[PDB]
Amino acid sequence: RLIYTAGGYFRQSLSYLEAYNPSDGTWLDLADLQVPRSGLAGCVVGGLLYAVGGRNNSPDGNTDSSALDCYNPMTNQWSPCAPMSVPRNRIGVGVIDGHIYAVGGSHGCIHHNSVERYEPERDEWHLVAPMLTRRIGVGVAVLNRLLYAVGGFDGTNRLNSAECYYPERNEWRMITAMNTIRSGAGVCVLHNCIYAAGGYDGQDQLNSVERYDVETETWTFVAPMKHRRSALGITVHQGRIYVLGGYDGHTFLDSVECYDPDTDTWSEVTRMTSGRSGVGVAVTL
Amino acid sequence: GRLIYTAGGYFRQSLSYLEAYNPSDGTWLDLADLQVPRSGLAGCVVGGLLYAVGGRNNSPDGNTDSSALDCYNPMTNQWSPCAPMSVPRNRIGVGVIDGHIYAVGGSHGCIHHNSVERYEPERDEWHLVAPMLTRRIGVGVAVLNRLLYAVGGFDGTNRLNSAECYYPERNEWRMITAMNTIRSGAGVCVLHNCIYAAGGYDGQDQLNSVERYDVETETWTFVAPMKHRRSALGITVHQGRIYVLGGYDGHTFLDSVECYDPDTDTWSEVTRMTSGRSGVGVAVTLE
Amino acid sequence: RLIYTAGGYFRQSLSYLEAYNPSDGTWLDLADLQVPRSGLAGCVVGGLLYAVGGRNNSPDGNTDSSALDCYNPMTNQWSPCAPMSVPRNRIGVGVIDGHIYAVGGSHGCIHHNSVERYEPERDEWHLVAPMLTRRIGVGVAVLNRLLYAVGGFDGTNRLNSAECYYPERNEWRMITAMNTIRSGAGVCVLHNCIYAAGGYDGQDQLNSVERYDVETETWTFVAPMKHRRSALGITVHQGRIYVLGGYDGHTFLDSVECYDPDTDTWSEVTRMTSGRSGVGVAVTLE
Ligand SMILES: Cc1cccc2c1CCN(C(=O)[C@@H]1CCCC[C@@H]1C(=O)O)[C@@H]2CN1Cc2ccccc2C1=O
Ligand SMILES: Cc1cccc2c1CCN(C(=O)[C@@H]1CCCC[C@@H]1C(=O)O)[C@@H]2CN1Cc2ccccc2C1=O
Ligand SMILES: Cc1cccc2c1CCN(C(=O)[C@@H]1CCCC[C@@H]1C(=O)O)[C@@H]2CN1Cc2ccccc2C1=O
Repeated sequence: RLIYTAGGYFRQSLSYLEAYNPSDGTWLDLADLQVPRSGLAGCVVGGLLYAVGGRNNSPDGNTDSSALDCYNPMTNQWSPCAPMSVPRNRIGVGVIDGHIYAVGGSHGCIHHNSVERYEPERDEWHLVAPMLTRRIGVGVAVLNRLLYAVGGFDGTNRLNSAECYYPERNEWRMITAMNTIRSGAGVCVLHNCIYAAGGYDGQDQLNSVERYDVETETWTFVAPMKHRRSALGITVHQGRIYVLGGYDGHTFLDSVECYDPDTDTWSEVTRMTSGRSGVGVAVTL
Repeated sequence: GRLIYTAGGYFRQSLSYLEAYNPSDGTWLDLADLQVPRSGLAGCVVGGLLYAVGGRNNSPDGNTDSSALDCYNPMTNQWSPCAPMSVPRNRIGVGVIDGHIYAVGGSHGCIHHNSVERYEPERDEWHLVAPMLTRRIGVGVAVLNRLLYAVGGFDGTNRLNSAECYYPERNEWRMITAMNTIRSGAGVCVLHNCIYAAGGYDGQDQLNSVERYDVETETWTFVAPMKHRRSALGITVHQGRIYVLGGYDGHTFLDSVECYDPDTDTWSEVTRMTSGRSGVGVAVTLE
Repeated sequence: RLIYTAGGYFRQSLSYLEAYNPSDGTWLDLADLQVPRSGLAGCVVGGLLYAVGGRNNSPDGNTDSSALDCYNPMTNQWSPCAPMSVPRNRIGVGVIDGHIYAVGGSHGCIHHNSVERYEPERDEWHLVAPMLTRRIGVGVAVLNRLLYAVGGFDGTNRLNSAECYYPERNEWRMITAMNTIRSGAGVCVLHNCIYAAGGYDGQDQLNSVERYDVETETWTFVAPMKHRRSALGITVHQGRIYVLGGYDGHTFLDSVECYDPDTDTWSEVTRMTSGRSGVGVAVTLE
């Protein structure tokens, strides 16, 4: 119903937790984070907003986060949960059967191919076999109960490659690579298709968008975004993809574009309270 | 067929060496050198003639990317110039379908080509076909089932594990399953119905790992790795065995020549070149 | 008022500084550049001529320039200023509120979309919002206190596109693309319209000229130049466009054509002392 936006970066790492209502286009100002982070990811399981990974880029120094904080909408309080095995900045996340998968990310110079799964019942993190490629700024999506790691950065090369995880087999397999090289792109699922919007190809921030159809196994371009952006928040709400903020190789966007798959067009539906990049977003339900 | 050729290469400067290895007796033939020394060129045999395509002449006095096509006749021991390509293509990939030589990718100065063009020996003419989905230099090319596969490479910024397939009749490219490892300047060939990708450079380390693509299952599978790490390696197949020649291992220029037996799944150093080099154009006499 | 021409190329990068007086048709031989340069841009601020960016082709080495040099007409002397953040060969520049905007250009294989502003009173460069497209061989024009970047080459494609900068907002927005693809075209402003003369479309050097009406948002061809040319110097003096030199594929032009917008006709008013391409041109203001 509503769309969260947690953390981000603008001159320093942010603690902003806000919520956008697309029903009437209003910004709800909620409780600020325990610790300011950028590069963190957001997901919602059991009506609880989880803030996974990230990095506190402050004037005093930099610290990559292994912290999992939780926010119940009613109680309006951040409650620290069990931390991950390793810090994960520039993290991507997905969920299968109410279990939060923490994919890739970075801890300083360490670029992760490792993946670990959180159980909200037990408050425990367990590792679930590494990816074929090390991926930071990775985009994660789940379709037909299979988790996809899309694009990212392996420490040297930006990636167009994607790979599919199978929970029942506990196994990774490489799929068809994207047309465009994308690190820090917005990845989500809409109408049985894996969308990949924006990102960074190694030299330019992108506004191009493409989607993977599971039946054909083919990546196809769609209408591009208005503004170029990497490190953008992304989510789906009532059959429409929303993208929030990001970095354009200079400044930090407050723009919020909305994709309509029927007409194949984007439109700037709103603006955030302030410009920021590296936010983590998730729809309420 | 008979002779495994090695053309050009690099050691301190671009080389013009044409040498032929007879794998039956293990002898080396010192043939007529190239008119222009090059590295990053590709080799292929059409009819009964060896073709040297593209590359770069890296000399102390300057660098020049080559658009040249030269044809060697074994009977006369002479190089004859052919019609040049539309653009220079250093670190080029080449494959042969229906007696036509396909020039794939490569670089010209700052330009990294996704373009592809086809040579007709009958007419001595180059013609551009549909370009690749990705710009690739140091790309591996493999011909299988009358389709042209472009594997790995470097787009100017990023090294690639990605691979795509061309359909000559439809004149279009389609993206296939990416490799397990990122490979720039790898040795790519075809051994009974499987596209191999040996060695290469992942952006940090020089690779000795080898993986092969099964067209029907659409999956890459690792096989026995090479003894020595190498990128920019020449490659060919002779009597059901892959031969890899020379390359760059991060500091030295290899003279080593390893041979893969697919039955035993093992590599073995069958011979060594007269001098160590990288970026050679390699081909073999046909069946 | 004098039409300056600095640097250029003929067999190698040139260091010439000459000034054309359009009233009597005389050429002045001024103090040469301290370093020879081609692909540079000229502009005048506060009665001082500035030479920005470019490349010195010896050869070799071939050095792309990040240098800013200030020519003082009262002393006939060049003085070095603070250098740009990066080298910019085939640069475009424009002036807004006494500040020099360095737009695009190349440093080797790097094709810049970055833009930086110079403050003469401080002798400092500062990075502003980068362009939406990377552009080398780009033409720059200033109209209604907005900076327009037109044409060029992004590293892959030769551009017919153009974009407008908004100093107060600090952002770029894409405008209507040109009718013709142009890199190394002469871009200037005359009677509230952006002109784009000559250049290279990927196949041929152009003599066609088109102008952009900002309100209608449409490009319209005008009378073409007599001679085809790319990498041409351009300026506007007293209601008339002047194009200087250039490259046509074979020769290096010494021709100087003059456009009269009332009659819509070009005419060769003078020659340069020697044929050249990639010159930086500017005029004494007012
Ligand atoms: C999730 C993600 C994927 C890919 C890139 C980034 C992010 C998060 C934000 N981020 C970051 O680099 C994080 C914010 C800026 C401080 C460093 C921090 C990081 O991840 O190291 C970059 C984007 N960039 C690059 C950059 C360069 C200079 C200034 C700002 C930015 C920016 O936002
Ligand atoms: C076909 C191909 C694919 C991938 C890489 C290379 C080649 C050809 C040779 N090549 C090259 O870079 C060519 C040889 C060395 C001069 C440059 C030349 C080139 O293509 O620019 C590099 C390999 N490397 C990298 C390197 C660095 C330092 C010294 C040697 C080498 C080397 O062999
Ligand atoms: C400002 C500008 C915009 C667009 C193209 C060029 C310039 C400056 C001169 N320039 C250049 O290429 C510069 C002069 C020639 C040496 C290279 C130099 C450069 O910037 O690369 C080219 C045009 N060319 C191409 C060419 C090829 C051969 C000989 C001369 C020319 C020429 O004038």
